[PDB]
Amino acid sequence: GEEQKEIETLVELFAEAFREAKRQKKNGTPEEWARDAVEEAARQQGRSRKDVVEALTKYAQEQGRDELLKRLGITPEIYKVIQQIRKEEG
Amino acid sequence: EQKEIETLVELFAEAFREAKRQKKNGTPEEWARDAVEEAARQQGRSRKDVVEALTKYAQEQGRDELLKRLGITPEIYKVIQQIRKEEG
Repeated sequence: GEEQKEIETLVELFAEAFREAKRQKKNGTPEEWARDAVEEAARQQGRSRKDVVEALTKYAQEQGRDELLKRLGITPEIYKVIQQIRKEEG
Repeated sequence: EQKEIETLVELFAEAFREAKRQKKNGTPEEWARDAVEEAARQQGRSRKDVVEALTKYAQEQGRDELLKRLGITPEIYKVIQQIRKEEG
């Protein structure tokens, strides 16, 4: 519905800004990038920062946590270690 | 095939929780490596079979399902929820 569309737009703007913040500030932290991205997506759509994390939370619950993570380009550390062991063994 | 992978994931998951209890100040990498060797020892199998079964389970069932069993929340989602707490 229209609510799904509003969520998708905020999620996409946040994921675009997060990937861009990671690119521009490579030595930053995931928290730094997420905070920049929330600020950025909020000013684009003309929404609050609360509205941004609201949508990200709704997206995670309705689509899955891994779905949001795929759009951010994030592999959880535990899988990074599983792939490293996989490479070590193989 | 399905039963073989779900049982390996079970062993790895409880070995991970166990390692996290025995090494509470350890890192996630130390726990995962302990659990891979643990599950391999329990079933008399190789380390490569364990992480392959993990990767296959994660691909068919999703990434966050294995993490739910580990009791691990990705760092980025702890960040999001921290911001949501602040905006509240």
